[PDB]
Amino acid sequence: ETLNGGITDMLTELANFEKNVSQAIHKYNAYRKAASVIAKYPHKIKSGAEAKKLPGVGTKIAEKIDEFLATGKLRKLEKIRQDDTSSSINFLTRVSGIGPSAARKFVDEGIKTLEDLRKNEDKLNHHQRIGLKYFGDFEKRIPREEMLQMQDIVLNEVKKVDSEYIATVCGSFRRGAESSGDMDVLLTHPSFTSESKLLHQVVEQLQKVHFITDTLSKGETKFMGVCQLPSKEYPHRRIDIRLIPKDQYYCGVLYFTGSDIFNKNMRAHALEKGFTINKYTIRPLAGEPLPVDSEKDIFDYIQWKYREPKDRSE
DNA sequence: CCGACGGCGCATCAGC
DNA sequence: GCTGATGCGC
DNA sequence: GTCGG
Ligand code: NA
Ligand code: NA
Repeated sequence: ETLNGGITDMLTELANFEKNVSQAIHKYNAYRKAASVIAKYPHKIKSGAEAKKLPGVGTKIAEKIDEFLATGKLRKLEKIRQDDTSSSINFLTRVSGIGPSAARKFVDEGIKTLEDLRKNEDKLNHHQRIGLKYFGDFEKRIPREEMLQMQDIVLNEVKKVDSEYIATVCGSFRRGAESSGDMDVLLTHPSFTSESKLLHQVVEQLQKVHFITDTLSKGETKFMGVCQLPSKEYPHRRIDIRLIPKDQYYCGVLYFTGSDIFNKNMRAHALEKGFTINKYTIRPLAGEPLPVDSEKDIFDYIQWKYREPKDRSE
């Protein structure tokens, strides 16, 4: 972090302002991509020209790096931080359910703080009210030990509903991360295929044992909500539950396990072998989806040795 | 030069 | 009432 | 904002 952390922080902050204030999602991801490539660069950057050599770093970011290296700051960033309107809009987006559009509209009518939000509940939708309620909790990390306890409850209640369900907790947790941002559960059932109330019954049971406390959104295939471990008080946590057809399950498991870089790498290697891999299916290049009965079958199609989630960092 | 860049489920808005 | 668009999160 | 057709 001592290497280029000042630079990566700069780029991340620039990314947020492009997304939240300028509403320029592609510049946001552009800055994120540059922040990422620099964070992995194993040398202390001495000039913008040096950084320019990295994929994702272009002329403008090189110039910004040069300014930061010679001054220790960015004039535009300094001004942006001081701007009451831009900083308020940017801050409100930290509330789950409040995006750039809602944030801008709130600030336009003088609603700029959590306090302003708290006294204007009528102007918030259901999601936003929940995001406001658990503002602090949602920004907390989840230690692996708690994630394990959360997994214990999910797997137990799911099997209690129907022992033929298959549930897999994915995300960085499955790769063995020491902490998580949330819990992502992938769910399937032999009766659910692409050719032919499964989710509801699982959510219902998890609510019954007081694990799930709130609901952000819920349909026939995707639940997004809030959960909390029983106290022997634990912070409330974000949990998503996805119902996926059996024939698409393991492609989904692979995708949502990650990492993002590993997925990009696995898709690239797949393309050179004559296959295309998305989150749903794998198809020869696109023809019809190939039968997939496990994660390993995906690796075998692309002539890869089966990679354990632990080693899917890159 | 200039278009692509994560794609889609759900909630809610815009409009008929 | 509906269909389609938009916002949002991931 | 950067990349590449
Ligand atoms: Na570059
Ligand atoms: Na938000």
